[PDB]
Amino acid sequence: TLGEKWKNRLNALGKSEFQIYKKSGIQEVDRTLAKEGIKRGETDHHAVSRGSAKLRWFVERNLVTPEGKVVDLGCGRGGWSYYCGGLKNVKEVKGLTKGGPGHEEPIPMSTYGWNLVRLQSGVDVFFTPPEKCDTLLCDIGESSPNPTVEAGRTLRVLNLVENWLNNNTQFCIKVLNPYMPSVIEKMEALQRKYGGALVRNPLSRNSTHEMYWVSNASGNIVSSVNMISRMLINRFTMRHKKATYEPDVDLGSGTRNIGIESETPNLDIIGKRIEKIKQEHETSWHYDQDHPYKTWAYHGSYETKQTGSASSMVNGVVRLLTKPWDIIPMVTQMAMTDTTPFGQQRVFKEKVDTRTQEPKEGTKKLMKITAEWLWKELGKKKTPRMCTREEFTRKVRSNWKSAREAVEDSGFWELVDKERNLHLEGKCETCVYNMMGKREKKLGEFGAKGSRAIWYMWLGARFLEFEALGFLNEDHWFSRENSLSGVEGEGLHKLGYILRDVSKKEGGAMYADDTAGWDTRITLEDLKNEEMVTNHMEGEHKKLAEAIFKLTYQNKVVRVQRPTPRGTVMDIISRRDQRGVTYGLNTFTNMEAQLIRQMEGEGVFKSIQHLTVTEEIAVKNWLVRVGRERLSRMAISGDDCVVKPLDDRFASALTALNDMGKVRKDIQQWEPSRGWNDWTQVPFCSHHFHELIMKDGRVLVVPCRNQDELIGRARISQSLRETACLGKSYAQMWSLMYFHRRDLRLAANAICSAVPSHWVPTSRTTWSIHATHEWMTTEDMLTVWNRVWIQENPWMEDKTPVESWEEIPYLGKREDQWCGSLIGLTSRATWAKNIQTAINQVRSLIGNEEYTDYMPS
Ligand SMILES: Nc1ncnc2c1ncn2[C@@H]1O[C@H](CSCC[C@H](N)C(=O)O)[C@@H](O)[C@H]1O
Ligand SMILES: [Zn+2]
Ligand SMILES: [Zn+2]
Repeated sequence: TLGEKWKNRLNALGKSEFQIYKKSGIQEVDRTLAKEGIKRGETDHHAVSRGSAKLRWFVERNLVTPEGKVVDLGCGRGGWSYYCGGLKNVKEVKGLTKGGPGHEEPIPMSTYGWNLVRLQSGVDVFFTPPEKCDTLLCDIGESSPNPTVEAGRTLRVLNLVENWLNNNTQFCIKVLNPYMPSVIEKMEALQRKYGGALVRNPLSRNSTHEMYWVSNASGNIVSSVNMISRMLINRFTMRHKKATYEPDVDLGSGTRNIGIESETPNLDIIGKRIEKIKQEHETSWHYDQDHPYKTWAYHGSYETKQTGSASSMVNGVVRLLTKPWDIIPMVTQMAMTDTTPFGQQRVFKEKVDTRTQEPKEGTKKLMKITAEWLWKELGKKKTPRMCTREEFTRKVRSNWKSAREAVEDSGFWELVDKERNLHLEGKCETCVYNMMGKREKKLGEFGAKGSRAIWYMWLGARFLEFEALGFLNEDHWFSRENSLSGVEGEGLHKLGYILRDVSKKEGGAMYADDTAGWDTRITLEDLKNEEMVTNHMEGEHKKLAEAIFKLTYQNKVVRVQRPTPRGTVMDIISRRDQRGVTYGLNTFTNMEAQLIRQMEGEGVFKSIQHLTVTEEIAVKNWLVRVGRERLSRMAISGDDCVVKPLDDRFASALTALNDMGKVRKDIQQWEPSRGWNDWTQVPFCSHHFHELIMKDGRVLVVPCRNQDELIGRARISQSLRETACLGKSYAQMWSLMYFHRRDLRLAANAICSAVPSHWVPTSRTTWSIHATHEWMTTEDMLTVWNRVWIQENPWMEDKTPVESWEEIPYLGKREDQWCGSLIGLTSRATWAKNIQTAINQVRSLIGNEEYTDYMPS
C-alpha cells in the first residue's frame, strides 16, 4: 500500500471533519463576487471558475507557456480557455467539454481575447480525433472513494493526451490519481518521452491528490508524489488552518488579433469617404491594434454611445390567457435577441466574418449566360426608369429628427444633390452602411439568443439608391405575373395557393432547401451579374445606377460597434464581397441559381470546371426552349425557394450550387436533398399551408406552422396598456390567418375579450415581407375575414360572404394536433372550461373599461 493510506483515512472520515479538512491550510480564491456578477449578466473581467486562478499559478511560475493553437480538453465553463485567451503568445483556443445534463455547460464571456476562444459542448474528447496544436490542456478526472476506479479513469486520460501530444508541445494535464502503481508506471513512461514533471497546485482542496503533468517542469515522479501524500496526511492532525486567500483573476476586456489581414480593399473608391468619418470625429479616431476582423478590412474606430439590448419581457397579458403552455418549453424558452455591441460582435465573428472561394471558370459562364438571359426576359414587357423625389417624398408615408420632417425641408435635398453629382462624377462620401442587430423573437435561452444584422443606410443615400434601382420593387418586376417565379406583392396567406398551383406541374418532388446565411454568400460574380440591369438602361440613368452598383454595392464602407476595454467604440470596415432593393436582387440571383441547378439535374452541362462550346450552346437552347417553363416551376421570395423540377435527379445536382456560394444549411455538403411529396408539407416563408374545406365546399389554402412558434413569439415584447395592445395585435392576427386552430382562436377570442375594445392594435406582429398586417384595423374581424379570404381572394370563386365564426372551419383535429394543437389534453379542456375566469383577472388589471365578449357559448 502506497501513501493511499490517505484515501483510506479521507473518504472514511467524518462528514464535517471532511468539509473542515478540505479547506484547512490551502489557498482559496474568493469567488463570492465573480459568481455574483456573472448572474447579473456582467460578462467582463470575470473568470468563470476557480480554474482561471489554478492555471494562473502554473502559468505565472513558467511551468506551462501556452502558445499558438491551444486545445483545452474538458473546458467546462471555460476556466483555462478564457484565461488563456488573455495571454500573449496565444493565437487561437479550442474548447471542448462533454457537458450536457449532469455535466458543466460552457459560459459565453466578453473577457479579453474572447474572439480567440471558441467553446464547443457535447464532446466526448475520448472519441474525437487529434488536431495540430501548439499546446494541450486537460482537466478531466472525477474523484471517487474507490482508488482502483480512478486509477482507471486517470489511465484513460493519460492514454488520451498521449494521442494529442507531440515532441514540441506545451502541456498541462490533470493527473487525478497519481499515487497508484498504475499511473506512476504510466507517468514514469510518459515522462521519459515527453518530459516535464508532476506538480501539485496550492489551490486544490485537500480532498484530492490532483497533480499536474506540466511540460516545463522537471522532478522525480515517485518522490514528488509521496511528498504530497506526506503533506496531505499531515494536515489530518494539523489543527484546522484558515485558508490563505488570493484575489481572483481579472481576465480583462476586449478583443485582440491584428495579425492576418486578408481583404485588398480598393481604397481608390472607399477612400474619399473614409476621410469623412475621421474628419467628422478625430477627437476620438484611433487605430485599434486589436481589431477582430479577418475578412473585413479595418480602418480605425471612434467613441460611440452603446446601442442595443438583451431584454425579454413576458407579455403577461397573453401569458395569463396561455395558462396551459407555461409548461411547454418551446414557449417558456423563447427569448428576444441580443443587439448589445457584444452580441453583435459575437454574431459577426461567426456569420459575416467569412469568405467564399471564387467560382470556377465554367460556373462563372453559366451564371453570366443565365443572368444575361433572365435580365433580358424579366424586362421583356418592362422598362427601367428613375424614381422622382416626389415619389420618394411621397413614399415617406410609412416605409432632422424625422424622415417625413427631413424630405419636406430643403436642406436634405441639396445635401443629396452634392453627393448625387459626386456619384455621377465617380465618388461617394456619405454612402456608409451602419450595421445593427435585428431584434427578433428567436427562441434559445436557458434563462440567450442571437442571429441577424440589418445594414441601415443614410436616409439620403437610399434616395440615390431608390432613384436608380427603385423601378424594381415599384414597377413590380418580381411579381409572379412578370417573373413567373417571384411572389412579390403577394399576401402571406395567399402564398399557400401558389404552392398548390405548383404541385399541378408535372415533375418530381417539391424542394425547399435553405441557404446558410444567404447575404454573406453573395459573390462578386453575383454582384457583377446583377449589375447587368444596366445593359438595359441608358443616359443619366445608367451612370447613376452604375455608381450604386460599382460604388456602394461592390465597394461598401460599414460601421459596427464593439466594446473596447475603455468604452464602446464604433469600428469602420469595408468588404467588397457580400451584400447589404436587396430583395429583388436576392430574388434575381436565387432564380438564376435555381435555374443553374435545375439545369444540372437534367444534365444540360456536365462540369462546373469548364463549360464546353457545345455545352454553353445547350445552355442557351435550354434557356430559350424551356426557360420560362422552369421559372413556372419555382416559388421564390428572396433567398427562400421552393422548386419542383422534372425529375428527382435534382436532389444531387450540387457542384454548381456549392460553387456559387449558395451552400445549404444543416446538412453535409455532398448529401442529397430532402424531397417533399405533399405540398402541404413544404415550408416557404416560415409557414406551411393546409387545404381546408368549409361547409359550402370551397377550397381554402391557409397558412400554418408549429403552433408553439406562434404562442412563444406572442408572449414576448421589446405599461399594462402598451403590452395589452401588443397581444391584441397578435390576437387579431391569429384570427384572419390562423383561424383554423382550435387553440389559437379560442385564445384569441380571449385576448380581445380582455383587452378593452376601441384600443387600437400596435407595433409589428411580424417582420415578414409578405405580411399584409391587415389585422391592425379596429373593425369587426369577420368583416376583414370576408375581405381577405372571400371578397378579395382570387382563388376564391364563390364570393358568397360568410356571416358567423361558426360557419368558419378548423383544421381536422389530428392536423391541429400534428401542427401542434393541445386539444385532447386535460389541461387544454380545463383551460377552456374555466376561461372567463382568466379573462376576468386580466380585465381586473387592465383597469375598468368597455369590454365586448367574443367567447362562443
Ligand atoms: N470525456 C469527456 N470529454 C470532454 N469533457 C469531459 C469529459 N469528461 C468530463 N468532461 C468535462 O471536463 C470538465 C473538467 S472539470 C472542468 C474544469 C475546467 N477545465 C477549468 O479550467 O475550470 C468537466 O466539467 C466535465 O464536464
Ligand atoms: Zn455616395
Ligand atoms: Zn399546418
